[PDB]
Amino acid sequence: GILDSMAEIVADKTVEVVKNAIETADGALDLYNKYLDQVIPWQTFDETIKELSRFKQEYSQAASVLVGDIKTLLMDSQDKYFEATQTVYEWCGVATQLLAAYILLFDEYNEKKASAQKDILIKVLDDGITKLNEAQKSLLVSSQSFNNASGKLLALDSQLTNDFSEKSSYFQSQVDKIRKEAYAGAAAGVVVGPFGLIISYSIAAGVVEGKLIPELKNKLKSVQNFFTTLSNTVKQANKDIDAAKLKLTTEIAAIGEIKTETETTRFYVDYDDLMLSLLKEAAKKMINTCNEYQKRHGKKTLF
Repeated sequence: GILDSMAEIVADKTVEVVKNAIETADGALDLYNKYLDQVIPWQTFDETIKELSRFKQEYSQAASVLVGDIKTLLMDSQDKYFEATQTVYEWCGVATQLLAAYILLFDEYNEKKASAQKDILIKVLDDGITKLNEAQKSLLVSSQSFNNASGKLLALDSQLTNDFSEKSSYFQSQVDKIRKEAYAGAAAGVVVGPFGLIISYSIAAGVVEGKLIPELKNKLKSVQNFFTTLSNTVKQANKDIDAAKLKLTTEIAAIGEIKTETETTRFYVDYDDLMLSLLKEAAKKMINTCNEYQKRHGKKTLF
């Protein structure tokens, strides 16, 4: 009959809205779970931060100051990324229990359980909008610190090019120290130079002319290359975090729009077996995303 046809269309509309609600929320979480946690090499930044003090006493005073400023700024970018992560973690801890209640409310269904499901899903979306907008502020400061680190790294590149050029007083003082050390290392046959360099007594003492400078230049180039590598990594990371932040603004707005349509949706509809599977499966998929995310970020128990 006519009434039945209308009921079926309303029920399919409800399934569509709900499935969209959940997938939209899950899609925003994946900008953290998949994009931000896996695309940017946070562990590489951590290992880098831990090693920036190596050979610190060997740099010129001016390069040393920039190295210290760069370390401090990368530490802040990491810090603010982990602050965004905790806020998202808080949303996940709540979303998982509410999505599990949602799935369970389908059992021995009735109008009260449908009304419970509707407000429970709306809370997941509302909490998501609130937490994701707070985390957006953290991502912006993470981004600003990567951008500031890029300016400092450009200034260090210019500083190191000066210091490491053959005519500078810094470079000349490095050679003079190796010459002095060559006499003390003659019996050993070995001379320990700058930035971990180890060279033979013959090279350090100039036994064959024109051979010490190139060896020293080679080692300094390796130091300069470490910072060019880091510079490339910071620039890419700044663009990727900005791209994630922009997609998050779009998805947070998409959560708000689907939340409004969910608010005017009847949940107490006749869900056939295929409709129940579609909704239950959507909710379970987001629960698995929340569990994978909280586990990566240290949660010890598994929901």
